[PDB]
Amino acid sequence: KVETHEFTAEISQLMSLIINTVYSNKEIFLRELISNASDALDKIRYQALSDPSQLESEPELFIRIIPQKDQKVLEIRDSGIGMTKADLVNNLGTIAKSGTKSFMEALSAGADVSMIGQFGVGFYSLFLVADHVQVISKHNDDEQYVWESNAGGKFTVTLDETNERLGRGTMLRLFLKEDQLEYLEEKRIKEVVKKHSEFVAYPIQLVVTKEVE
Ligand SMILES: Oc1ccc(Sc2ccc(O)cc2)cc1
Repeated sequence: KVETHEFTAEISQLMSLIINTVYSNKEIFLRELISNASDALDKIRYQALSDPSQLESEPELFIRIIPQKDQKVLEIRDSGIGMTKADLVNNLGTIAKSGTKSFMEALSAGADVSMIGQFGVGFYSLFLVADHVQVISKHNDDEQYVWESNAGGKFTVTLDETNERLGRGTMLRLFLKEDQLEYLEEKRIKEVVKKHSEFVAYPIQLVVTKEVE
């Protein structure tokens, strides 16, 4: 059951700008998504300080990076607070109208794209390396949903009947551009994490698939 929605115009504008930019330091996308994951984990930790049972849906707090070489997909999963269906529509398709406009104005003045996080819209940096994204999310007391975008003007939200259960949290599935496949490689991912994400309160786990010989 696929619900189609339209992006706020200025979010559409910024996705188009990012997906087309030729910026040469695209690895900063991973810092931004890890920072979003850490923020989500902060929120469930805050709730769990009052009510520890909120952790029981997924007791381990983590950020996990899962390259899917066969699919040309990079997944970034967290066990943070997650997003409801209404959140997905609101958080990703509408709110952040302010940050997107201020950031585009800053770009026109000469700002570096790596400053995107300071306007609160670092999520959209994923379009530096991906042309399509699914956001799978599960909030306590709500169902698991999938939000899907191709940087155009429409997104969809669907009850998730096809992905692994998250327990609680969010998984971004980045469909990488054909010239950005370096970010499926263990060595490259490690380099970028160590360079830009040294001060993160949660374990950053990398899933590596190796042949037994
Ligand atoms: O204040 C909040 C509330 C929910 C989240 S969920 C999430 C969203 C995007 C993302 O790239 C990773 C996780 C994050 C911060």
